[PDB]
Amino acid sequence: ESADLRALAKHLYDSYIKSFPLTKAKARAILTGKTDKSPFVIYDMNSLMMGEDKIKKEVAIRIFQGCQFRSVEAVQEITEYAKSIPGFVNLDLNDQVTLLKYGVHEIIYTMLASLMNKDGVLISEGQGFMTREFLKSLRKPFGDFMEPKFEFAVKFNALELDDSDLAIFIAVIILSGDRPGLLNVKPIEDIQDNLLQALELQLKLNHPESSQLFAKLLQKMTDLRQIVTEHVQLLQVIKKTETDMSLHPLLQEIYKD
Amino acid sequence: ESADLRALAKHLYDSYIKSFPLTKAKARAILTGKDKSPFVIYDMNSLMMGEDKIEVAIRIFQGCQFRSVEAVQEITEYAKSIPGFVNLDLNDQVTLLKYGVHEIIYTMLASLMNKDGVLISEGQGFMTREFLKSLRKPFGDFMEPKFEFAVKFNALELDDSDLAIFIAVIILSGDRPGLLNVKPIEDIQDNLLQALELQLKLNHPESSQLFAKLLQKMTDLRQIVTEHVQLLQVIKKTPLLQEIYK
Ligand SMILES: CC/C=C\C/C=C\C/C=C\C/C=C\C/C=C\CC#CC(=O)CCCC(=O)O
Ligand SMILES: CC/C=C\C/C=C\C/C=C\C/C=C\C/C=C\CC#CC(=O)CCCC(=O)O
Ligand SMILES: CC/C=C\C/C=C\C/C=C\C/C=C\C/C=C\CC#CC(=O)CCCC(=O)O
Repeated sequence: ESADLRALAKHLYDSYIKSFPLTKAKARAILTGKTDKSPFVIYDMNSLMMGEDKIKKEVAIRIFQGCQFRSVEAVQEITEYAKSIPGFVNLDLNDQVTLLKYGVHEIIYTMLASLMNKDGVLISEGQGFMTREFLKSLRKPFGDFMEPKFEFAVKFNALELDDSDLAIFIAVIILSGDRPGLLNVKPIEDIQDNLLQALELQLKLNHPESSQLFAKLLQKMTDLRQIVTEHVQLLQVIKKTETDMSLHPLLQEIYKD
Repeated sequence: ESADLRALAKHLYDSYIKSFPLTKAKARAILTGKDKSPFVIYDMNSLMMGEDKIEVAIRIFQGCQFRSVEAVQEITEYAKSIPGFVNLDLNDQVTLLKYGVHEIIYTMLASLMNKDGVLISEGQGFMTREFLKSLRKPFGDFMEPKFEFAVKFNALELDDSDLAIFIAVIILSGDRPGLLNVKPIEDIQDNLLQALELQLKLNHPESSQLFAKLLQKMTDLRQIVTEHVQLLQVIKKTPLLQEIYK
């Protein structure tokens, strides 16, 4: 029944609004220019030093440390959203942990696209905007932590998904029965099946002119997994080069693999 | 009129049956008898065996924590079936769930308790009151005030039809801190209260002032919750898992 799929799409959207304070709709209105919501822009070291006045160690390290703290808050938001996905909490506790461990970063890069356009990224709940050029201009190896995220984002954003869409897509990501170390693959796959059915109808209803959008979205999961693995490789470099740099426990446990 | 009140009661009963896998009726049958006996946990070896069938004290309290999170999702779903709830301001919904869940967890837990112990694992097991109370401090004191609450609550002899409305009344509390629009909430709760009153008059004609007696139990519930939070602050003085439970 179509109607049970619609109801589940509605529930997931509602949870998504409750779990994530900065939605794509809000991010786009800020980026577009929809007076009231105008961000301060950080394109250089002086603008960055100014940003601390009107927005909420070393500069490159201060920035990277900021991202990692933000990434932790995002993991908490994603974690709260996951608990809302029907069946998730009823799964074996080790599998819940495993789904989260492999899922959360893919979800982070998916939603981070919402806060990006080709020249920059929203920061600090959208009060600030840090330019893409400025992030590139960071001393090695920090120069190119964000670049693969921009490249993914520009392309992902051409799909034109809205938040209702994304709510379902991120649920589909989390409930992937091919995560390494899963004890009970079957219960997970049965939930994903249902979520995939919900996503399929949603995209057909919400984007009736956009052909094979469902398949086009699913193929993007290939791009997400690539971004994760490259980011891990970059993180291994940093720890060795910046022996004075402190990585957040949560994030360390996630990356253990 | 009275028929809108019956419509609402029935709507809530049907949703409560859909949302909660283990009903009071089903739990009473298993506690009195009616088919496999639940596996009983009365001792340490019993527990050890129970895990295979289906610090000990820490592992038991973590288990109640995991179940509590399951119950939050069941309660959340049920709340969405209450007429008016989804039309409320989003922040207010989250606020009503945030403060309402604990009161409901303990209300429904009474359903699974008698004076001698509590059903666990969806009624596949029975953990004895004595075994819970034997647990080293401060764990031994955690379940006991719930049992005390439950013996008195259960004396009202509510069924699932009654409880379904009562639960909704608890969710639509206008006095939760942080609420943005208290009006439509109180307005829904007034209507839920009307349904609860007529439900109790029809379902229990002989039980005088059962409605008032039930509302007085809200004092007992909030005290339990406040007392739980207190013991939880004490427990904090002793990774991805931490996050899930929060
Ligand atoms: C004042 C703003 C606070 C923190 C962000 C500041 C600069 C970061 C610049 C761009 C990033 C945009 C938003 C922040 C959130 C995620 C971006 C990141 C990403 C990753 O590279 C993951 C980093 C987590 C880690 O440190 O491992
Ligand atoms: C102060 C931290 C600096 C920058 C980001 C601050 C807030 C991000 C804005 C809103 C967050 C709330 C809900 C939206 C959820 C996900 C979209 C996102 C995001 C990010 O902020 C990027 C984090 C991604 C990463 O760490 O890679
Ligand atoms: C070990 C995780 C708990 C349960 C397994 C999942 C579903 C079985 C359904 C109910 C079992 C309930 C509790 C078993 C664990 C600890 C006992 C404690 C307490 C409670 O029994 C749960 C109270 C929540 C509620 O039913 O409202």
